[PDB]
Amino acid sequence: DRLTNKFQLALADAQSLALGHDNQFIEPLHLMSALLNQEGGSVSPLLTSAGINAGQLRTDINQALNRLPQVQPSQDLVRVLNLCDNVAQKRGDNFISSELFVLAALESRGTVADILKAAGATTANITQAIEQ
Repeated sequence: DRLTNKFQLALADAQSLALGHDNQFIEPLHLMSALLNQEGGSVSPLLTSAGINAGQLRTDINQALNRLPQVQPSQDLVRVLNLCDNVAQKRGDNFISSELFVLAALESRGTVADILKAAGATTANITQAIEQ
C-alpha cells in the first residue's frame, strides 16, 4: 500500500505475534509490540526522543497482550491504520511510516492509547518527535 516497507514488515510480525500468543485478532497492541521489537525500527528511537521509556513500554504492552482472549486484523487495527493514512495525508508524507502509528494509536482510545498516555505520550511530544 502506501505503507513503508518497514511498516509492512512490522505488520507481518504483528500477525505472527497474534498467532504465537493464540489471539484471534491482530490488535493495535500487537502492531506496537512488533514495532518496539523492530531492530533499526523508527518507533523505539521516536519514543526515546519524546522522553518515553521504550523499555517499560514493551513490558506494559506485553502485559496487555497477556490479558487478551485466546483461542485476522481486528477492526480496532483497521481503524487505527485508517487514521495513520489520514495523518500521513495531513502531514504531507508520501508514505505512511511507523512513527505515525504511535500518534494515531494515541488518538484512537482503547488499551494502547491508555498505556501510551500513562507512559507520558501526548499528541504534542509525539508530533514533535515525528517532525524532528
